[PDB]
Amino acid sequence: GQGQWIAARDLSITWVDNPQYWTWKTVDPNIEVAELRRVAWLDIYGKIETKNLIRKTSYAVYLVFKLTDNPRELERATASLRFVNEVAEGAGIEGTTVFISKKKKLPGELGRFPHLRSDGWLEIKLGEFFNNLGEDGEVEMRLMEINDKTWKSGIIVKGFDIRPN
Amino acid sequence: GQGQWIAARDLSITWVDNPQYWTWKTVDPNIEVAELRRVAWLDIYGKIETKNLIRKTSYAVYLVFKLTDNPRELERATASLRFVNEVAEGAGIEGTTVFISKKKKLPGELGRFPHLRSDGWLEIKLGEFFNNLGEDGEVEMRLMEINDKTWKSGIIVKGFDIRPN
Ligand SMILES: [Zn+2]
Ligand SMILES: [Zn+2]
Ligand SMILES: [Zn+2]
Ligand SMILES: [Zn+2]
Ligand SMILES: [Zn+2]
Repeated sequence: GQGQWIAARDLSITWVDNPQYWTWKTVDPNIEVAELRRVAWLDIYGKIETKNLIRKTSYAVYLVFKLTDNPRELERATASLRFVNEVAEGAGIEGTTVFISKKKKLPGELGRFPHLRSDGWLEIKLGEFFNNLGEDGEVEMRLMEINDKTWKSGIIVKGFDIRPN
Repeated sequence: GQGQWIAARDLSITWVDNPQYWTWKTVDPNIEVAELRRVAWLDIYGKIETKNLIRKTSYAVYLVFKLTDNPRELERATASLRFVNEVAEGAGIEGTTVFISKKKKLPGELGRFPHLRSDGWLEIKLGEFFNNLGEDGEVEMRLMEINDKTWKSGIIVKGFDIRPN
């Protein structure tokens, strides 16, 4: 209907079923979240059908998460959002740089930073799209940091929030 | 439902005022357009302020163009659209691959292709953005092909069309 919610268990998260790299946990009120213990290939992916959404509406897609006390190597990451059918053959993941663990210290600092939601969780905008009549297919999005030389740690993934602007 | 038009003369097109590379011509109905003869650094750039647009409205930006008989090195190109204030320090253009001169052969082919307008010109969608309160600053968009080893040729630029979705 008016947007969509993707629980963490319905996102495609690389290595998420390996307790060495991710730790599944339940937090109040009885919601399952995936905490990142340590991983070098970070990829959190989700996909929706636009046919389900209210038409003639602009939608924003946010990754809802929290940070532990000691996050690592998550100052920046790559956010991507694109219509599946609009991806040209051979093109890679063509995303944008966003900030995750870095704090916006200057009022004039440029970039997309996370926002503290009313419910105490953080959210980072992955992208934006207009749903015309729900006939343009699937929309996919992800946040990733795949630097093989760094160990990412300290992000608690709750899910993707697709909301009307 | 009121949009904005940026004629080619008002766009920032590198090398466009050197006759060796671009040719300005008047065409029916008495409009000025820029025809690319040859260039290795193709960049068609425009920028608008959201404070002048209608609030609470989603906008799409389209490059309106035509092709000569023999376009060269323009099968694919890079489209970009982003809020100026959301560019992380040190990040590149961070665009997406679109098709310009390659025609869609089979219906199952993925990617963003141009299509014909009522005025006989082609247009390719460069991106979308939501104007909330007109306080998020400017939005910049461009189509570029900056492979130094290839001469791009055969595109005729009319301008950027900014239309509410
Ligand atoms: Zn699907
Ligand atoms: Zn680092
Ligand atoms: Zn894809
Ligand atoms: Zn808020
Ligand atoms: Zn169109």
